Amino acid sequence: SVHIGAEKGQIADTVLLPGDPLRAKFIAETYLENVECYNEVRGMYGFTGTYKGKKISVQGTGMGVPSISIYVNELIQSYDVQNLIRVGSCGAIRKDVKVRDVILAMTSSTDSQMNRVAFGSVDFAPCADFELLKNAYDAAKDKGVPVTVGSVFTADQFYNDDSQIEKLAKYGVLGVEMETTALYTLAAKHGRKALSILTVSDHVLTGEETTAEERQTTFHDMIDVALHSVS
Amino acid sequence: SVHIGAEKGQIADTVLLPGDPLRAKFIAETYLENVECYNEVRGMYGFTGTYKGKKISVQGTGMGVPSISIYVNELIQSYDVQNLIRVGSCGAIRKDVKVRDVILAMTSSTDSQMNRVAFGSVDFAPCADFELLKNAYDAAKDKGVPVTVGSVFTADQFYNDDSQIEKLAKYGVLGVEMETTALYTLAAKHGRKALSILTVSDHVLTGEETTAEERQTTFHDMIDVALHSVS
Amino acid sequence: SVHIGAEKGQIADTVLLPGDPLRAKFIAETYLENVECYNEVRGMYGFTGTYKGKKISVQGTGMGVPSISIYVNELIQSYDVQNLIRVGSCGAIRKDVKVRDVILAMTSSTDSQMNRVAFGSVDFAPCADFELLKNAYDAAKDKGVPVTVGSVFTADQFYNDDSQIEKLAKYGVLGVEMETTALYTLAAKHGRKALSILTVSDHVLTGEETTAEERQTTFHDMIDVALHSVS
Amino acid sequence: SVHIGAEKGQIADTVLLPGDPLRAKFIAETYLENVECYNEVRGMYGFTGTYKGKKISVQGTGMGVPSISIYVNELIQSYDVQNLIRVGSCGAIRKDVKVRDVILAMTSSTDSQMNRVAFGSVDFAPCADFELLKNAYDAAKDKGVPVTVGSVFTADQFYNDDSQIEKLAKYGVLGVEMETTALYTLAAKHGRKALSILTVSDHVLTGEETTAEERQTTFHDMIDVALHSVS
Amino acid sequence: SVHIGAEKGQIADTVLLPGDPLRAKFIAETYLENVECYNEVRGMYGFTGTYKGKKISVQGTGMGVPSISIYVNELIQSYDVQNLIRVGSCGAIRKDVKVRDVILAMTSSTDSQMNRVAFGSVDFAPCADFELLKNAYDAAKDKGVPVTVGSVFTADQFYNDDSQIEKLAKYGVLGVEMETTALYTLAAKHGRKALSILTVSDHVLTGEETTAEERQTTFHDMIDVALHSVS
Amino acid sequence: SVHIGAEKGQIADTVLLPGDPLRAKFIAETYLENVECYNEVRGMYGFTGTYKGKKISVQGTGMGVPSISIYVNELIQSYDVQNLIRVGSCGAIRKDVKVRDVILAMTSSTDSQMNRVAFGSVDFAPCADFELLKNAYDAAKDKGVPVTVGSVFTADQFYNDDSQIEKLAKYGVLGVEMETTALYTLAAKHGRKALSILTVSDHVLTGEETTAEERQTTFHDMIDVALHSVS
Ligand SMILES: Nc1ncnc2[nH]cnc12
Ligand SMILES: Nc1ncnc2[nH]cnc12
Ligand SMILES: Nc1ncnc2[nH]cnc12
Ligand SMILES: Nc1ncnc2[nH]cnc12
Ligand SMILES: Nc1ncnc2[nH]cnc12
Ligand SMILES: Nc1ncnc2[nH]cnc12
Repeated sequence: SVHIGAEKGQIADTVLLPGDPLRAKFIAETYLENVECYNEVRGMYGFTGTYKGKKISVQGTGMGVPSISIYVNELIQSYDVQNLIRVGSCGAIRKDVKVRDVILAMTSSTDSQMNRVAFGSVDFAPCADFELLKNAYDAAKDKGVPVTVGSVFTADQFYNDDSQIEKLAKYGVLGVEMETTALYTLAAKHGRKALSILTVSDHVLTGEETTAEERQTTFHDMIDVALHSVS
Repeated sequence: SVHIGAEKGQIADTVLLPGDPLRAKFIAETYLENVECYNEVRGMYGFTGTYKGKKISVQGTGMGVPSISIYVNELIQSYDVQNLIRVGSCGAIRKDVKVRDVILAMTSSTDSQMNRVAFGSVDFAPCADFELLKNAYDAAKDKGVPVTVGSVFTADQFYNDDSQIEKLAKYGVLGVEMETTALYTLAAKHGRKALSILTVSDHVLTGEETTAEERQTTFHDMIDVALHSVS
Repeated sequence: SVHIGAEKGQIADTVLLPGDPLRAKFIAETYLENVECYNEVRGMYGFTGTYKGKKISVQGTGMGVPSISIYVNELIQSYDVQNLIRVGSCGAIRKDVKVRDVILAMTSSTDSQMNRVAFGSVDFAPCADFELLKNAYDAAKDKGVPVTVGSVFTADQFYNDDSQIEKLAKYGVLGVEMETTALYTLAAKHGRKALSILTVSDHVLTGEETTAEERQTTFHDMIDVALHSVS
Repeated sequence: SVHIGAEKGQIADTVLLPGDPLRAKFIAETYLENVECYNEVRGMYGFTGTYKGKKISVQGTGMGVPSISIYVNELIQSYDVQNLIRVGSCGAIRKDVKVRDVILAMTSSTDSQMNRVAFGSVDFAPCADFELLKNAYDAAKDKGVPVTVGSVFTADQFYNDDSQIEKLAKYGVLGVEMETTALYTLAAKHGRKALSILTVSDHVLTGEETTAEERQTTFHDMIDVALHSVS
Repeated sequence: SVHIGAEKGQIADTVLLPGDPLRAKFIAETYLENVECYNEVRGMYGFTGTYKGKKISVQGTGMGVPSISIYVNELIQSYDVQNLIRVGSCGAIRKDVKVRDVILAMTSSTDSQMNRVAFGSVDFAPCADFELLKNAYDAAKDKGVPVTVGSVFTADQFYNDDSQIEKLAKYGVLGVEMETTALYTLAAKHGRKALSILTVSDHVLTGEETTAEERQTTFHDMIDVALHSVS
Repeated sequence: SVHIGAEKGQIADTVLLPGDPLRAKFIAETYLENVECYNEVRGMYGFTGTYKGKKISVQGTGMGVPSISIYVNELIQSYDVQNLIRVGSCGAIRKDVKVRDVILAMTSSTDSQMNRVAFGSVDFAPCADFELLKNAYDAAKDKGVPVTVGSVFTADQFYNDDSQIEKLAKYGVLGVEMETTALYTLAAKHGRKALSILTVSDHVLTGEETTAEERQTTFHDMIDVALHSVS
């Protein structure tokens, strides 16, 4: 693997995928034990540790379909990763997505061309692994963590003069981020299991920025849900 | 409503949507009491009855995005229908998909241009109402009905020399049908709840067909699950 | 054939194709003799009878490219049908299309993706069989039935928020319907002969709905023209 | 008119449109009396004369959609030309298309993006003026000139490694040329009457070429038919 | 070669490509010696002569991607031409392109479908031969001829209701013409060397037409630069 | 600037843009004096120092169009950066491309949809600032550093089953990377100067890899050339 400098067995079967390598660090150091950093290439830190005994990895993906695709492919093809769970944030684009909501994406729209490259005239609809999603949902409900299940939009252009998010909101899409289409497509293509869990970093359409206290409570809830999404 | 010859009231808040108006007839007569036909326009029959103190309607949609779009639109816009649940068949495209599996579609791919017409360069991924999906799942588990949750492909062309079934199957898609993309897109667009439940009518790739005994059994399973999808 | 429950030789070489299976019934019972219903699958009635001795069939197609494609393919591949003539209605989109005009389509624009699925970057222009069209034209002129020859638009979305009919009208397109692209494409692909004859059910752009007396006179004229379109 | 150096009046209401300005010269000198050259801009010659008390013009168009679009636009917009009739050659792509057949194009497919640029997700099918087509047909029958009526393909690329000639031929398309789509689109757009009449210059697939004797004969046939297309 | 009536060795290794065959004449007669016309087909004159001893050809291309593609392909495939240099004009679309500027195109945007025909979802960016461009630049600078190096837009529709030139200007595109994409694509595809040199015939966006004195001085400068662009 | 944690002033007018923030670190520490880190957000390090009385900055971009677009946008919009110069690696796709060649990109192709999203039916060709390209060329020649000038391909997918590398190579494209299209598009759009300088990290087709010795040598060459691109 060209972008991960790790050996056999150093990466667990289950990998959390924050976008930010500094969040991978924070997650590993805060939630796991027996932490080893297995990757330093390009500063895209990957870590491996244990949670209640179980080997878990946490790997930064960087931003956008192309960056996450690199890491997901190597993780899957060279380290045989079976469960891939994005933990990151999105801009909410609907009023009924609350700042405290943990979002589970069932599927993801995109303006990436990756699927049209593969399918031409077909619209490929990526799809979360249902078992992972059902576990994550039940984990939230059992504790009373508020959870919303729906779809997201995977954007190529964080800054997009030709954005269609008002239309997307109207069709029921919950928020915008920059990875999920890739995660879900590449995972299912190789018989692996994918899910994205998201918290709300802002409300793109109305203006309202969240507060530090909100984001950090929900981030905690997200990770806790994640740590229970594999049975 | 150009294609439904019914007056408001006559159609329930929850509508089952088989492709075949003769299946709509079957479902109503077999599962409901106090059954009335509210539509004969174009032979596309619809019926209303009760199932245990709940008014339910059953409406033939015809085959294909354009045909289902017509009925769904008019049900939504003219009759204020809130829950819309496709009950139909698909051609299975994966071996791991069994002839007894009731399929619950989370999303669907398509070669229909309906969404590119609306979104251009965006791949829009339609999305089941999770609430309906989860109830249908829990109902199937309660009875021990086997169930598979994943994605389907909505085809414009039952006979397609340029089909990409093999690529879709390699990407995890469970089966082929002709309605789901439109159902989920139109329902979400108007804040309504949609779910597709499908039985296996054949295995597309292996050619292997499914007996009558298996079909009727799974059909029964699908309807009974469907009648349990609204909370 | 999965959607037509008929045996060998039960379907004639020449088939009329109304969209509405109840119009197939009306046509068969009103214009033909020795009528047998050969199909009841999905309520999509097909009939076979004689007109001045000659075996003629009439088969409902349902609405939209996908539905008609199913029936045209089975009719052609399993029953060896040689002449396929759509008889239905359209919404007129030009002022000079009069309520009494029988429209013969030379070709058809579309927002269906079926041809882009097959041809990619090519715009496939479907084309009527000229011999059938010339016969239908001469039949109308010999009696003095008013006839207009031009093109139509084959729409996927009867309800389309992104319709381009004002632009299409300007380019000379006569009306909107939901079948012709399919009929013409599939027919010529298999060396068979296709034509669509259309009457005006309304004027989409200006508002004016026709009258029952108009539609029924012109419908009669359409069928009469059809019954003379095969030499 | 940037590319036609003529003053209003000088160009007839009916214009023949060969690709080759030297053919335009030939046609004028051979078939018309009182012949004047009205344009030398860019060597793209045009001529006006009379044929039996009717003023007719003959204008070279050059090769390809962009070139013909230039001349057609300026003829329509600057000189109020009402009838525009391409007389040219095509590469035959079906065996059933004979070296002696005069081809009358009802419509044309294309890999030109000219219509997608205007219509996006709509496949626009251009359409001959039926009145002209029918007169040309009746004129050919009167003389016993063999004639084929159907569709052609308008190519941007005479030499195309990515050609789809075989698929087009299987779909009934008669031959390849480089003008028709633009002629018919632009003429219909401005309420003008267009027709393309084509001779066979070669058989594209079988490689088999057409003698001079056959070419000149069919050419004669095409011009004589053309001079009979306006009522 | 179907469109060039020339024998072996009659065409030089270096060919200038004006759009206008009458400019090919003017160029050959004005700048070269020992001039022979090798082509008269379709009036698209090609000439061959000497400049300070060196064999140079000048060949009219006609207008648009399809026309120039024909000539470039034949020149390359049948006459083994190695250096192809377009000399023509463009409409300037940016204020800082002055009437006296000789434009050298590094690359070219287009609304032609030729590259999408070949590459589908890929945007192919055509590219000038750097050696030819560097020579042409140095030739201009050594004499003090003002030169601007950037990109152009290769248009299919000289008359385009759907033009995007305001957007293109904003992205830095210098001017509009109708050939360069073709020249550059076809050349590099066959390992040959391409460049387009352009003068400003007008300012498309602001209105200002140049003067005859301007155009003719700059045209001279263009040809002089061209005659030094091959080492 | 959501992703750069710097205050105005801190970032130079000229910025080098490696993909790897650890390369950004290397470049700064090795080539500049008085080095300060101005950004640690997301581990995407940036640095400013001086090289011979000139303030220069070095900013990691991450991998892929979406990631570089983020940093480039914020550098342009929030820090008024005028010169932006990618220094990175590519997979060579032509044998004539040597392991020692420093590549200067004139333009780039892409399978990113970023430009179709903005332009629809137009293929937008991005363009290096010639002034920067020419200085980089002249600097390389001065030292005798081998250099190749041509086009690259910007890929969304490092691992792409549907790659068209062979076709691109046949069309003259020099190598594959993941940034250039966005750099050149965004820089030109805001009147800024962009150039990409690339070293060969591998030969994509022949599989043949490049030693450390060769890599470090060419890397040195690239940086030294880069530091000479602003006049
Ligand atoms: N525009 C945007 N795109 C992607 N992720 C985001 N998070 C917040 N705003 C975003
Ligand atoms: N094999 C098949 N192909 C397409 N649509 C279908 N619906 C059911 N079976 C199908
Ligand atoms: N919008 C429409 N689409 C198709 N057929 C029609 N007939 C009348 N209106 C129509
Ligand atoms: N073979 C051919 N290919 C493309 N255009 C043509 N025009 C005439 N013959 C042709
Ligand atoms: N619109 C245009 N297209 C191409 N070349 C041109 N030269 C001047 N105006 C032009
Ligand atoms: N082989 C390759 N494919 C894609 N992007 C690359 N960047 C560097 N090498 C590459």
